[PDB]
Amino acid sequence: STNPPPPETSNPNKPKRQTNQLQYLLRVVLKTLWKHQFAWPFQQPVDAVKLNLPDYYKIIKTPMDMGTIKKRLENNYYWNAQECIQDFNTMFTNCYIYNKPGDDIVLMAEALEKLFLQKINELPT
Ligand SMILES: Cc1noc2c1-c1ccccc1C(c1ccc(Cl)cc1)=NC2
Repeated sequence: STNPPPPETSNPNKPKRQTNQLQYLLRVVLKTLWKHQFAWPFQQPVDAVKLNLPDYYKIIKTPMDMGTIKKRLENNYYWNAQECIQDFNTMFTNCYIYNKPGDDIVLMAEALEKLFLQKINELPT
């Protein structure tokens, strides 16, 4: 019937900072992944109504996507890099939970996750 409201992308009462690692997570890691040929399913919240996946938000109770991440980064929502990295890992984990090995979407995630890991292996100070 409906989608849940999307995750918040601003919250005045949350502590936040710009750090060099967070600037890098947007400029390099996110904006690079974003251009990947497999990025599209992850660029916005799962529209379970459009996709006719009525079970999605029965199974996935902490939704996350790169559009939300992008907006959090642009709005300086995070206190540190680790908070953002945690949202990427929630996004990947959700994909692996809802789907099964060998599914096209899981292969897409696996690729993006490898790339993500490659890019965050070394961060700014
Ligand atoms: C993210 C996400 N996690 O689970 C799903 C998605 C998804 C999200 C947006 C559009 C299609 C899908 C799809 C999807 C299914 C097959 C392919 Cl070739 C691409 C996308 N599956 C459900």
